[PDB]
Parts: sequence; C-alpha cells; structure tokens
Amino acid sequence: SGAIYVGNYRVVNRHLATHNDWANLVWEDSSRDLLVSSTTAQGCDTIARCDCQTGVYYCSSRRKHYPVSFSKPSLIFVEASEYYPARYQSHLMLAVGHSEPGDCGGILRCQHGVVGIVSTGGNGLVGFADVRDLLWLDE
Ligand SMILES: NC(=O)[C@H]1CCCN(C(=O)Cc2cc(F)c(F)cc2Br)C1
Ligand SMILES: [Zn+2]
Repeated sequence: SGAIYVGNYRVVNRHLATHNDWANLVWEDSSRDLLVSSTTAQGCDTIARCDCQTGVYYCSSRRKHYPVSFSKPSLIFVEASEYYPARYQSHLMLAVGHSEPGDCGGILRCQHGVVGIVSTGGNGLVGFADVRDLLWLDE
C-alpha cells in the first residue's frame, strides 16, 4: 500500500483505489495502473521533473529503502492477475530489487523528488509506474 500526496491530489495504484478515491476521481488510466483523486488538505510531497535512472525506493515487505538503477518508462508485458487481464502496461520502469505482493504503492525518489510508485514485481525484479510526465499534478 502507499500514495503520493501533492497539492490537492492523491496518486495511488488504480487497483488499490478506495470507494472514496473513485468518488473524488480526477483521472485514471488502467494501462498505467494509476488513479488520481482530489483531497481537501494540502499534500506533503513534490514531483521530480527529470530523466534520472537511479533512485531509492521503499520496500514495505522488508521495512527498508533500497537503491535501484531503473529502465526508462516503457510498454512492458504484465501477466494476468486478479486485478487485470494479461496486457501491456505503459509508462512502467523495471529494476532489480526485492518486491512481493503488498509492496505496491511504495515510493521511488531521486534527488529531484518523487519519480513513481511500485506497481509490479517478480523474481528479484520491481516495477514502478512513472508519474514525472503528469505535469498538471504541480498546478
Ligand atoms: N500493475 C499490475 O498489473 C499489478 C497488479 C497487482 C499484481 N501485480 C503484481 O505484479 C504483483 C506482484 C507479484 C510478485 F510476484 C511480486 F514479486 C511482486 C508483485 Br508487486 C501486477
Ligand atoms: Zn531526478
């Protein structure tokens, strides 16, 4: 679990969005596993606007942060789960690092701010949904 809070927006994995997220929906994209909802309180986070390919992510299944080298956002095949059919997920970045079910929502950050959130994983890989291209989160 986990979310990004920026301005009057909350960014979560679409497959973990709550009834309240959907009742306050701003934007969602199943192909990216992202959903953004509106908030009344001002958020704690800032978003990176960069092309970094190294950073640090939070891994809830180890209660620890790990450094990672990650690929640029791209279209990657993701196997079927109880949440989605087998499909290509867009704007996804892969890295070698631990992850297991329950780790979605952990934040990935570089020196410039928040880069994205854990969205996929398996066999010593971890995948992150990028948020750096969502320029409207800042206004
Ligand atoms: N973005 C998606 O389609 C997600 C939806 C939830 C399920 N998805 C996962 O990848 C879960 C997962 C499985 C593992 F074996 C692992 F090591 C780490 C994770 Br996270 C795809
Ligand atoms: Zn950066």
